[PDB]
Amino acid sequence: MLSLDQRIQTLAYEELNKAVEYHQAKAGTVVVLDARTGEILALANTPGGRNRAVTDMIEPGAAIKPFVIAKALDAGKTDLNERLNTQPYKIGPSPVRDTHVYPSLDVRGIMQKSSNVGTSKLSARFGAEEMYDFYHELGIGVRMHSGFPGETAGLLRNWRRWRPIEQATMSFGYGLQLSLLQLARAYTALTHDGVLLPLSFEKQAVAPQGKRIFKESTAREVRNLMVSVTEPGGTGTAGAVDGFDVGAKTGTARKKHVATFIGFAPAKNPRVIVAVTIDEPTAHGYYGGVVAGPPFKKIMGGSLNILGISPTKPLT
Repeated sequence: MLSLDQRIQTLAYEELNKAVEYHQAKAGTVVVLDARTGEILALANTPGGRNRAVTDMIEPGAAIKPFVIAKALDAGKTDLNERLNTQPYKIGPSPVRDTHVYPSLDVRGIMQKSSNVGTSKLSARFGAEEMYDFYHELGIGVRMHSGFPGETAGLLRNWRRWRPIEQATMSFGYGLQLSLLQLARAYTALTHDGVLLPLSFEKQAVAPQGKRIFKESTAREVRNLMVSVTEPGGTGTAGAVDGFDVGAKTGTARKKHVATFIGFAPAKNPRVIVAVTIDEPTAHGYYGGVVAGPPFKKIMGGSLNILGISPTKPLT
């Protein structure tokens, strides 16, 4: 039988539409996954021309940063105590900067404040070929074979053509591309304790055999870091869900802007992944947290409710 949950599908499409209209956007997409099995619970596109979750590739922006941070932790290139100099810099003429100047951040801060500088410095501790293989094993550039026509493979440029500035910008999500379904898939490596799942349109009695990408301890620490994104001081507080700890990342691509919000809950033992992108918002903000956060919040909270997941902390 199909994995789609019609209750979540309806909830996803309605909230997506509210957001796209309210922000006077061109389009929008939602993916909802079972965080433990990878089955696809919901897939919503508006307007309903094509399956943009599968056909349209986007630059993930900051939504890629957790994987770089996870890889740096996993390989022992950093730890939870290091404070990195996160002053903006240039490589040749090209700047690498954050929205604010943070003189130093630890890894939690790099996640919480979404530091392009900190993430690029962690990525630079790896060679281009290593980082290329890592992005490829996350599935970037690898077709999903979903069976929808026009399905995209995404874009992963051959590592031999990378300039050093390009490795840096890929680490915070520019210069590589993937569909929203590919991005949601990558997040199963974080929610399923380091094991990337293949995804499925059929119900899974047990989590299928995946592929380990991170140690379990790495994945668990990274999930805890991502909760700071939705707590005060983080960039994605608009995606907080009452009664739950939500690990998330928010991002803004450039096209004009594409606002993205992706997250999972309960963060400690995830049940659901919700990924929202809003194409070309023109009203009431353009950042991922402001535009895609609110629909994420509604779709996640409703999905947890529909699925009978009780809150882990008192409601406020």
